[PDB]
Amino acid sequence: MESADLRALAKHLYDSYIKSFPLTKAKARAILTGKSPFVIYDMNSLMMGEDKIKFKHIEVAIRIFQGCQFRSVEAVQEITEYAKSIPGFVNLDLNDQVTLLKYGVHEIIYTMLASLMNKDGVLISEGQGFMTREFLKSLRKPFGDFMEPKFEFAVKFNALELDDSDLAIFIAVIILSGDRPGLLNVKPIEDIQDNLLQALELQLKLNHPESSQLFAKLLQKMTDLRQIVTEHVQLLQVIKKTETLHPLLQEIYKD
Amino acid sequence: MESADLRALAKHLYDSYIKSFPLTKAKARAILTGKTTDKSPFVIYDMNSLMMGEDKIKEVAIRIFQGCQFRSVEAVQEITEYAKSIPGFVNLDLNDQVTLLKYGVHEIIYTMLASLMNKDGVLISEGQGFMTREFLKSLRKPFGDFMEPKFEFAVKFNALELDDSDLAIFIAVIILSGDRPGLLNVKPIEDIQDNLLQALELQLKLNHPESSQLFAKLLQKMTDLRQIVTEHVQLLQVIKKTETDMLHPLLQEIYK
Ligand SMILES: COc1cc(COc2cc(C(=O)O)ccc2-c2nn(C(=O)c3c(Cl)cccc3C(F)(F)F)c3ccc(Cl)cc23)cc(OC)c1
Ligand SMILES: COc1cc(COc2cc(C(=O)O)ccc2-c2nn(C(=O)c3c(Cl)cccc3C(F)(F)F)c3ccc(Cl)cc23)cc(OC)c1
Repeated sequence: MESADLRALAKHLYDSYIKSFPLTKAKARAILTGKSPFVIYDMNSLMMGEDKIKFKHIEVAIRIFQGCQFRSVEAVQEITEYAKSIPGFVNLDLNDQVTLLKYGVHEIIYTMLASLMNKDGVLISEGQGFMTREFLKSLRKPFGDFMEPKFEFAVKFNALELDDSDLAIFIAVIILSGDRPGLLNVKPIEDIQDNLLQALELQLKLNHPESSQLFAKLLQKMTDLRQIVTEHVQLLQVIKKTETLHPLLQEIYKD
Repeated sequence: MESADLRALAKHLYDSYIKSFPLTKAKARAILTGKTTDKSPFVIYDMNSLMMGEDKIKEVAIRIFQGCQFRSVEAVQEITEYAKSIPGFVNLDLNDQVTLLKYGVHEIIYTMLASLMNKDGVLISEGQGFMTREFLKSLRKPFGDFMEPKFEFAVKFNALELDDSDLAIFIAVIILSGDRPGLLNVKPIEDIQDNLLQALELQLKLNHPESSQLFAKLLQKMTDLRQIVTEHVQLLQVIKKTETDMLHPLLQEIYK
């Protein structure tokens, strides 16, 4: 509705995003730009890194892969809590709430991973570690090709130069997608997303006055996310199908 | 912890329990206590009705036993999804997550099995069926003694008259037990349980105001289940020594 109302909606989402996510993009950027993390750049520094920082995840490539999984499962919970703060979400049909989270979390994880990345690597363990891109890119069998597309996405995504207040609204828009399979009541979902989209458009105008058609460009990225997530789940399928784990542990990571 | 925060924890757990478990106690009671033309189960009380039931919905004792196992495996899956929603669980050491599930799932299954039960039998196939206590109690060799202790517990547990919003918190409390064998970091688990216990205590006072010392009574039940689970695995052990030709990989790993 009114501009005052969209601004209030943007502020509400920002305040909630700050409480929901441990490491903001602003904090990550301060770290990546040297403005201090333990650096993992090869096999020996990896072994020291587990010695040094307290990894809760514990072949080298598998351990790293298991580390991605562990953090993603935490991210899913963090995003799930975030969604409850999106005005109207908790009033949706419970099955639709589940459906929106089920298909949304992977796109949001990918999006938010870009905040922890630059062209040279990725922050881990709330910023205590930094794993270099070239070291990840050089892992064996399929694992190297599993890590690198995330960086290829993140470098393009980061050229938009979004900040946390932009991302708080963007994340909400992805959750409130009325085309997820199996939704029971599309209408209030699109009505919410319509509101979030108005708030994002106003947010990008005020926060990036010089950035022409940034709204449109961000929407284009949101579409990309669908196919890159689909290729991700396909690679996830094969790595799980070949490189075997306890049944209880496998059940934790089934989703 | 502040009341508003404990109430918020109760709503989060209740909402997540509804999302993770397809047949709630509220639905089970609606089916069992009827009033219904649409929710009424087909009743299995003997061999003939069993054979008709398969039409409607490998000695009987084995078929029934494998039917439990399949369902118990699904329950494990449901319980694992539930646990991931308990605030703080997925942030624990991965080995401890596995350990909490390994020792927790059986106690929760029995707990939730009570919801599908009355003194006369148990709902099956998401409530389409109802198998009588006496028919199970009469199965052969050890299988007859295998079903009956579930009923003995359930009759005592159901007298507490808990509803699903209570059970959601109770179930979480069970998972977050810092005394499971082999845990590496007891303290953060105990810290989660402290909050869950505070939340259970407020939930039970508000939701059962006239039910004196229900918190204490509910905790006493949580201890029993530990031995009731032991009697189950001790029975299970013998079946393995007897029925050499028969467990799901998930159930196999949970045991030992
Ligand atoms: C402790 O040890 C570590 C820790 C990490 C940290 O990673 C991440 C951190 C965050 C965060 O904090 O917000 C978010 C996503 C990742 C990550 N996920 N991932 C997947 O594959 C993935 C994705 Cl995108 C989406 C859904 C599911 C999955 C998964 F389930 F299948 F995992 C990555 C692949 C490559 C990279 Cl570089 C990062 C991620 C990374 C690490 O090694 C690189 C080791
Ligand atoms: C479709 O066909 C059916 C279906 C059932 C349905 O049962 C159950 C349903 C549920 C549920 O839906 O949440 C939960 C537990 C049981 C059940 N398990 N069980 C075991 O023994 C057992 C247990 Cl507890 C734990 C681990 C492993 C096992 C097992 F692997 F070793 F089995 C029971 C023993 C007696 C009773 Cl009465 C119920 C259960 C029951 C049925 O016959 C009774 C036939």
